[PDB]
Amino acid sequence: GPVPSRARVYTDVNTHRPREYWDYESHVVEWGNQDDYQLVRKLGRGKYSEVFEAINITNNEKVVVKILKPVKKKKIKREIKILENLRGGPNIITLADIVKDPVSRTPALVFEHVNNTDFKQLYQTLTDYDIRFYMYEILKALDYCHSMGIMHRDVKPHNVMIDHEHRKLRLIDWGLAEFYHPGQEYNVRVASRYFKGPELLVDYQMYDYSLDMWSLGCMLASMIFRKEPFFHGHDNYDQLVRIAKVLGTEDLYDYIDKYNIELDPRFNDILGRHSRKRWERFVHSENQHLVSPEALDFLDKLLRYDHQSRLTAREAMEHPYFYTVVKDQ
Ligand SMILES: O=C(O)c1cc2cc3ccc4oc(C(=O)O)cc4c3cc2o1
Repeated sequence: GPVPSRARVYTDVNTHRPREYWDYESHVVEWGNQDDYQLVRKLGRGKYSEVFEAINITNNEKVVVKILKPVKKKKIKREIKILENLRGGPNIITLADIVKDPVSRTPALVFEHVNNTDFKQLYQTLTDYDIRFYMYEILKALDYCHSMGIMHRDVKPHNVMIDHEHRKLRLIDWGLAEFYHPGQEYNVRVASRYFKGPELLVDYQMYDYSLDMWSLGCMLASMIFRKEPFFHGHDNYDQLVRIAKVLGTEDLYDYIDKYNIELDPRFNDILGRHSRKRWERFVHSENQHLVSPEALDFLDKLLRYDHQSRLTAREAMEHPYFYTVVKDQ
């Protein structure tokens, strides 16, 4: 049996909320008017939805319509309930409406427009200052959702939408997000490969908000080092090997030993023996202007095998790395 684990913050947020807050299966969807929205341009198709630019004819404002289709039907009410719970929070995408699409016969979520950009397009060209600035903005979103008893579970550049002109950021795509209940076992098949925490990669199910902080660290490493992605696995197994080649195998074994986790024997022929590397290994003439002692220390404190040892969102906002960033107002 593995050793149990609990979040060290916001542990019992949901246990003290009304049933209707986290019992998303019981949620009753309020439907708006589908005729308010005219689709203009198809923007993307994910595994679980199609995304359209549209216009709201009631106000002639541009909007984004996400037509849900998921193979897991429960995710519908889960995403809706989460978005309604977090509506108005700092840097959280605002669900503006929910309509029944006439063609698909499924719910369509209507969001505020975030003109026009992630970020995976910009985040490799940002200045040092801008990296710090945007990291702090993402932290505001993550502390908010965590404090509300929700983990995002899919933090990656594509889910961070940035309007660089107004220096505005939104965390999007809450389709994988879940309510944190102490002791609950969760599905390890979440997040995108390069952003998956070691807990997912070693099949440890009792994870928490701290999963998002690993993903954030992967983002930070890619930005300051100009290496996209930072941990570049060819599959979920090689993903752990790539991590171990940086953080070392001794700390990995210490982590799995702490929680009495047994590695998939698949790793015996592939993991090898790796020392922990000093972060300076990844610094070179082309990224050095983005690296500082503060950045490296901050990164070191996010990219920890032990999910319990990582900085929380709040602690991360306290870090010296953010001292140079102008606080509003
Ligand atoms: O130009 C583009 O390709 C483009 C622009 C664009 C704007 C978006 C604004 C809000 C969103 O919320 C979600 C969500 O999944 O909640 C996805 C999106 C979303 C996806 C997008 O793709």
